[PDB]
Amino acid sequence: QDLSEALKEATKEVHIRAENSEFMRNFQKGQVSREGFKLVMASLYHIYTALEEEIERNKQNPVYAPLYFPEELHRRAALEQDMAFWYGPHWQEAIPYTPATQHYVKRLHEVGGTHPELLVAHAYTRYLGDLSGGQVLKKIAQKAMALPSSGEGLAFFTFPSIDNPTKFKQLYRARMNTLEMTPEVKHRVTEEAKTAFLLNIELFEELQALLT
Ligand code: HEM
Repeated sequence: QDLSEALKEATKEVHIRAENSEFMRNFQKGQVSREGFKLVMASLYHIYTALEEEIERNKQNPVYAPLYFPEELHRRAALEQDMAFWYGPHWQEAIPYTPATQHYVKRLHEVGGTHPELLVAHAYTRYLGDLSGGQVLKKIAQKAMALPSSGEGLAFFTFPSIDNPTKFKQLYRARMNTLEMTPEVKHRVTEEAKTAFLLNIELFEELQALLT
């Protein structure tokens, strides 16, 4: 069984739970406000910063290298633009760093520094989602908060280097299938993907509570 199919199969159940989280459920209803949106994007800023730091650390490592797509996928730069938009010129010392966000970042550094063969699970979970449901969320956000079609405030959801998200995802899945695979690595990569999804769910549950 190809890794791409193993991952989709392994995370299909938890994905349902994730997309139905209270925060996401509200977001999908169009019920999303500046306060809540700023909290989640600031949290993603920290998460992608950690993820991409570990990707750079392991860019030449065979267990990840085939999936090294900084130009097409990396979100750090985009998130910095969004942080300046939502939090202003000095967003650096204004943005929050919640406990659940810190927990996610902690696991990312553990994986990147100690278990790099599992990094693919984290890139898969975040990037492929951004190119899927994230695109629907972008449209909901624009309508709900009156964000311009020009993109300001939603740079994170925009991929100027990817003409067709659907085609790119197919390319990415194919590339994941070229990674050196053994039963041990395949088993743990799918388990780590489940963990990645749980870290996201816990983040959303935390943000929803903070807003409430
Ligand atoms: C806001 C609720 C969400 C919606 C509407 C949604 C919807 C979708 C849709 C329609 C697909 C299928 C795309 C395809 O076949 O190419 C998809 C795939 C995916 N989503 Fe979500 N999603 C949501 C939340 C999430 C969350 C919270 C995560 C985890 C950070 C996530 C990660 C993924 C991943 C990793 C895939 C790719 C699965 C695969 O092809 O193997 N999604 N999502």
